[PDB]
Amino acid sequence: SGSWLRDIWDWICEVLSDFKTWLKAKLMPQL
Repeated sequence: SGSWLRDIWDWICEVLSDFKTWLKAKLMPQL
């Protein structure tokens, strides 16, 4: 109950943002 699982996710969500920027910046092997 409350936001115990949401609070811990908020911090993990920010750490995942930079990880996506590294993968989104590259990608497109041929296209």
